[PDB]
Amino acid sequence: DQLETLKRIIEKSEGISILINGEDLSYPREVSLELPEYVEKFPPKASDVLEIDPEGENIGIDDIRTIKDFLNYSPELYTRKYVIVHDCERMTQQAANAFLKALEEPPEYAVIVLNTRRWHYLLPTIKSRVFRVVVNVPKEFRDLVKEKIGDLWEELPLLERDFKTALEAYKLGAEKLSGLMESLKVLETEKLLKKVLSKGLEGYLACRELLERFSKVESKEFFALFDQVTNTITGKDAFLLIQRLTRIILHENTWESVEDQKSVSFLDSILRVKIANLNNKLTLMNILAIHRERKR
Ligand code: NA
Repeated sequence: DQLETLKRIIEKSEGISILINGEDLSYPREVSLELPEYVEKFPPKASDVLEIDPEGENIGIDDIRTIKDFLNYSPELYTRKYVIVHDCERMTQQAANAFLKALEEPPEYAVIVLNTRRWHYLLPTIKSRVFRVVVNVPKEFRDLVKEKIGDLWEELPLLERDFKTALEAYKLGAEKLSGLMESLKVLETEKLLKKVLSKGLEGYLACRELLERFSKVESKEFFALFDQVTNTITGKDAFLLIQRLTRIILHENTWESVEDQKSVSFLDSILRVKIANLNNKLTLMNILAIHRERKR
């Protein structure tokens, strides 16, 4: 339904800039990625679709130059050439400025697919030149995954807000999902730490498993586990683990008490702190202790 509406808009366009907008963590990105093949009914060769998604928190003017060079040539197999820019609010002022001509008047054969979850974060100059499209993960999809994985859906709260991870769970099915959870349960701590920073499902399950170890390790051995984790995961990796664990601790616990309100306020605050202003080990210790004691 969504993809079909876009397809029609695209087929009667002589160049178009679209912004796929949604509250889900990955649905805007996945809709963007599947769009070209949905319109063309053929899979994408690299000469016909370009994906822009830098590893950091900024999309610079250099990324915009890349896009502009790519758009100057015709597609090989496809009718149209596609550019996908994930989480486009990351564009710098120079990047946005440099992208106005191509965005307002893209080549007749071009489709620029930007995506974000924050429409108002974009400069009015981007908003003025892009056809906005709000996307929502349909109810039927949730009912479809719940029915495939059963009780595991309520046991994994992230799935309701991360479409792609919910889709990986749906592809594995009940037995393999339960089997993956058990494989991580028996895995050695050194090996488990190599997965806590992975993308998607396996990273989420590894994070859940590491938290459970901090929650259940015998009192005498808690700091031994903590030292082993903090000696392996440091700097930016530690900041990333803090962020991920804070999200899991927040979303996978209930907070009714007055004492809980102090803990929630602390957990909520961590999410908004920049890497330069946080003590990693002290923060990790506190979130894990919060979680461990909440579970007790
Ligand atoms: Na999709």
